[PDB]
Amino acid sequence: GMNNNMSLQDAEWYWGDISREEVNEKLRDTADGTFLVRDASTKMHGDYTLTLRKGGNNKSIKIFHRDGKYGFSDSLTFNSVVELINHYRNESLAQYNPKLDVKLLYPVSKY
Repeated sequence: GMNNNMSLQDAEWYWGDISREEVNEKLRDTADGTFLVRDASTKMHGDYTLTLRKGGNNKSIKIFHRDGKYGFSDSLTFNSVVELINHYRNESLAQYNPKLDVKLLYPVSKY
């Protein structure tokens, strides 16, 4: 069973550029529970940062562009453009808690 696993383009929204068309429009059309990494400009707000709605409000776990850095906003500087997008925590019930959880079921596929 020779299975050659090229493990990127895994996340459903993944252009490199999804802003307003999902951040504002799927906030209104699917309500709450929707994973989407948002391409804002550098002097504006979160420049390709992780955004989702989770029981009403916005649970944004990465902050700003900063290379693309996995874990939390402290002293690391850099990591990836797949660990930040979807790896155990960034597209799962395991984002907050896998047994308790809230709302996270509608990732916006190529939009």
